[PDB]
Amino acid sequence: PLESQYQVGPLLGSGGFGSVYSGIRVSDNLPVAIKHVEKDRISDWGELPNGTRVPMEVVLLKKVSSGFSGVIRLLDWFERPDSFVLILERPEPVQDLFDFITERGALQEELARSFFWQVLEAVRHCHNCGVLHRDIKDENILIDLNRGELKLIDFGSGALLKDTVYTDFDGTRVYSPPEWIRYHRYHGRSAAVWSLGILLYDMVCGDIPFEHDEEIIRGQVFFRQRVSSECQHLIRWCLALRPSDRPTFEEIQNHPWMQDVLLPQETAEIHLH
Ligand SMILES: NC[C@@H](NC(=O)C[C@H]1CNC(=O)c2cc(-c3ccnc(F)c3)cn21)c1ccccc1
Repeated sequence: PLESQYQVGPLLGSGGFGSVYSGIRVSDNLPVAIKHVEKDRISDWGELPNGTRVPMEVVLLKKVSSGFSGVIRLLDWFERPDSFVLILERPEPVQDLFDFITERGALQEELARSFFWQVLEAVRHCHNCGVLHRDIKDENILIDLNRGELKLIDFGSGALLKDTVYTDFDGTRVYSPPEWIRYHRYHGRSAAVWSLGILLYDMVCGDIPFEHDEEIIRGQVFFRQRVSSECQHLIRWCLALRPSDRPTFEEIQNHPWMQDVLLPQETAEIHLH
């Protein structure tokens, strides 16, 4: 019933995460994305309410689904002899944040504020649903160019949220915290806040602040573009070497730089159209 239900379009991307194709749901013409992942390549397995062994991404995406549009929606999934296929809602027109930044350079602060705020709302929703993403980065954020809404994608490195230490990690290394680099140990929320600091620097400077393990461990931030004192302060706080020196999500969103965010539609009108 997979090839019956969907018309497959072009390949959108492929890499460590699998292969993702553009698609259309035949029944009603809904734009979709079709993600294929080989069974051998699946690092983390989970189990459904009725106890079926699936990729962790399937478990996690079901835990987050609801009216909220900050996280990509899982529409369906299929098992094959050597692979799983995931059907995801696809915004149209769309561009990932990595490509958007590559083309436009460093983002104006007003725009970064709107985008960052929306990423924070999406991550908070994940956590509230018991889900930890573990790979927050520009490549995992899609921009709905008409409505100015961002969507978090790719939960294939994620895990159930817990309060004890994680000792496994398969997300993106240059967004990973110094405690992972040094000790192979981290806690969920504080590691997430570190990756959010990396992301915010990326938005306002047009590139990530650290390339090497030694730079992550030193944690010394240098600004290559003109960035406001308040934005610099928030970034440096997110990037505190000691996990307990990092702000809570509440503290980030109450920070002075985060006041007076634009609504998504205002953001599209001013910055995207
Ligand atoms: N290099 C850009 C490419 N990114 C990926 O394929 C990343 C891939 C990583 N892992 C995923 O789970 C995943 C889902 C999607 C996706 C999801 C929903 N709509 C889309 F258009 C794309 C895309 N991803 C992309 C091209 C065109 C539109 C969107 C994205």
